[PDB]
Amino acid sequence: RPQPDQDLSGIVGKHLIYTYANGWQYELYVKNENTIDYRIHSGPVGGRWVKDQPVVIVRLGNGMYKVSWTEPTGTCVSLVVDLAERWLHGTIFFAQWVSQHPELTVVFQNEHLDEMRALRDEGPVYPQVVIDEFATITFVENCGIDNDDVIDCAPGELPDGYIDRTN
Amino acid sequence: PQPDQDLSGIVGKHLIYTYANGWQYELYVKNENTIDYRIHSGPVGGRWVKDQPVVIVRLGNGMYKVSWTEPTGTCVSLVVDLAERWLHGTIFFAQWVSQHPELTVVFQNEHLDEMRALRDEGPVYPQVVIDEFATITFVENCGIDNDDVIDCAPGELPDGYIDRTN
Repeated sequence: RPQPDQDLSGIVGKHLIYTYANGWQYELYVKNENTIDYRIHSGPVGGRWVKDQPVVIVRLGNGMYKVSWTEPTGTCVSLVVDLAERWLHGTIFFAQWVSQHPELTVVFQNEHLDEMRALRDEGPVYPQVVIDEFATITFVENCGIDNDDVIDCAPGELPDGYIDRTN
Repeated sequence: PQPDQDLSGIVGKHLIYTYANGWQYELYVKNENTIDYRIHSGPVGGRWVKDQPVVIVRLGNGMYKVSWTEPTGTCVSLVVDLAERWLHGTIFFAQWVSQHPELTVVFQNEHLDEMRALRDEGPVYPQVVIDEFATITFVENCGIDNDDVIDCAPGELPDGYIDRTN
């Protein structure tokens, strides 16, 4: 009864666009074994985007990966990504203050890390608000490792049909 | 093409598992959205919980995700593979739990207010994150809403209970 092989070559370099069952459109790029960039297009935190988010990735089975991390806002995330079947499951544990004021996290976070930690330390943190939703993966491409051009602007500054592309 | 969300393959399941760091945990899926659990070893060995609200989804054949938050502020997301007898755990705990794990070693149901006081006191940040694979050493079906599966402290169990295999 072996635990699955931990080769991550099937996930690193992957760039995906996905729509949660509640309509929220998210974007992910797996920069390397332990780093992602992401960009949020709609829902309460549409406009939020992040580079060089440290992440822990494990392989669950064929084309199936788990991606988990914590954010400077205090938010915790664990994703299950099925590339083969083109779906994803997201658990987002956000702090109470992020639930109350999602607008305050709508930034290029890399230019505002101190502000995020100030809002986090101010709270309130508890109780945490939990989102569990399935998403459809509408788009997948391979952009290779450590490519800083994949996610390099606010979602508002992209062409209008960028988020709507399919394969 | 998202997977069918029939949870009958996970509800009623009772499992004992050992993380790669040797920590022995025990889980009972009481119903679609509730677990009891009992921790036997590692920093919070002695801790046990009844009627933990939980969100469960089916990922594939014999593969389930179980996620919840605790009155301590701890967040948990498990991937359970019953077919291949392994489990992957992500545990996000507050700085104060990392510093004083002994303070969470209780029958939590009799100490909910104390846990929330310790949580609101902090410190909270940075969070400490555990990602570990576990081997599932034992599985049985105990059916739905069975309050007898996990009804005492791990210290009060028969000596061979956590060592059984199948």
